[PDB]
Amino acid sequence: SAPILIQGAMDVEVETLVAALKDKQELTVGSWTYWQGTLSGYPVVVSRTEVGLANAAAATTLAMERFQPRLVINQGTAGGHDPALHRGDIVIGTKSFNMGAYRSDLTPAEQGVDPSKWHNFEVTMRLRDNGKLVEHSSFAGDPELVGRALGMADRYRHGRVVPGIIGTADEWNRQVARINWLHQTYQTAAEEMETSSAALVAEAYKVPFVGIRVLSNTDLHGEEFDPQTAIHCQQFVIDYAKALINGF
Amino acid sequence: ASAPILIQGAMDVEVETLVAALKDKQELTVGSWTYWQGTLSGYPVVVSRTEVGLANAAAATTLAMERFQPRLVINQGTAGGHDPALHRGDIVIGTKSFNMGAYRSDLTPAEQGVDPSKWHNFEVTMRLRDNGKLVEHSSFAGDPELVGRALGMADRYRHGRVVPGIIGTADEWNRQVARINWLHQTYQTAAEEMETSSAALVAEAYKVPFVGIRVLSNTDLHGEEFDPQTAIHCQQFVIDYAKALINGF
Ligand SMILES: Nc1ncnc2[nH]cnc12
Ligand SMILES: Nc1ncnc2[nH]cnc12
Repeated sequence: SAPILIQGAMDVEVETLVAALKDKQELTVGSWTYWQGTLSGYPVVVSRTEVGLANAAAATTLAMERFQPRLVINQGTAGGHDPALHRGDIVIGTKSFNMGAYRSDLTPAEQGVDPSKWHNFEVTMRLRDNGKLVEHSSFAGDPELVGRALGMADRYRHGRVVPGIIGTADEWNRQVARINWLHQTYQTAAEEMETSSAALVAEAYKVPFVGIRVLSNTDLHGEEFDPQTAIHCQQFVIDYAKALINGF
Repeated sequence: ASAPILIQGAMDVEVETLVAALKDKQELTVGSWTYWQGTLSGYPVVVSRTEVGLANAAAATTLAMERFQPRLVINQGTAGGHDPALHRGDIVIGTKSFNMGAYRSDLTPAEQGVDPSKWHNFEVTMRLRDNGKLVEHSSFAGDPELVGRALGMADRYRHGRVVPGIIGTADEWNRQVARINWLHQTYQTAAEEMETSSAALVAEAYKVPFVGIRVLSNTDLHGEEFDPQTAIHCQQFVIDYAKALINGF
């Protein structure tokens, strides 16, 4: 009877999920609200995480302690990094990673600032397991959960559903050259602000995880933020969760 | 039962001195996060090894809130200097901490390249809700009485100055001196590290008094490389500080 945990950061990313729940009970602890109910008769907890890595990790940890979920779906909006993708396309996270983690080598003031020399700082994703250090350069989406979403692609009617790499950072990048550099360096499909942080906590608790993100925008094609994409993503995720539940 | 003081450090070298000071210990690990529960001066204290970076700090802090319901949080450890006035061994008491790594930029076309001086602090990363209502934060103030106590104890620290300052938290280790200088000039940072504002965010959400206490382990402004002994010195000061709080309980 362990629930599916479904996450979104902002109100617009969870209200459709919350409306789908039957026999809802609301719980707020600290800054974080949860709605506990059922989908297709099976326990589901919807979590509004608030925004960014710290909020995502807090909200995920709190859900682990309170609800002991059997799997986590983290979803919401993202900005395009891959020029092949457009607003409305959905990325299923084959992996996510902390794209905002940076270490740089020593340079004197005279040499100025060059972000192209910065390195991904992997210690930010390092964990312990039974007390022993375990390195991580990314967090893989549970590959069966990833495959299921890809297999359901034709059920989403507002864009393509594709596998891709989710770059998580406390960032909203609109310098197109920076987006291009991040894509060329890390092969990112899209950027957002929670996935790898929630994924880190799910790895620590050994709970299967998948990130599902709709492109709400992409500056690679002059496509500005469309809030309706967040609703469409939740509709797909409800369908996805119901399919999982049909198999439980 | 008395609510414990929670004391945090990210790495082994930042907690082993704290752990050795506790009496009647037990050690609890959940997920990736270890806690040592014991007493200092007969009062309950929990020492937390948070692991490194903002996500880990927030998870470790949240888990401690749920398991232990602490009465206050001291987040401590090492940091890299941003203020040229400061040297390795100096301790910064966090008048405020903030998410220095949070970046938002206005639209620029590819031909204009990349310009980090145009990346502005992205405050939504510190926004919270209080009883369901959105509350903006551009930083988290250290509890001002906790901050004041640490400053009042400055001359009990045997290995450097104790100064108030702004702690810049990011998933970063900056060694481009021009970048350090820019961050200092833009945000008035004393030092940079990787946990404080994230732990502070969680403490604010739970309305638990918080203070960040950081020793400079290094600063590229003075060619001072990392010295692990600073972490031990910081823990010694924090033990003295915690015992003073306990004397008042
Ligand atoms: N471009 C973008 N960057 C970061 N977070 C986002 N959420 C939606 N679009 C985003
Ligand atoms: N310069 C530095 N930057 C980030 N974290 C640190 N921890 C110790 N020194 C540091």
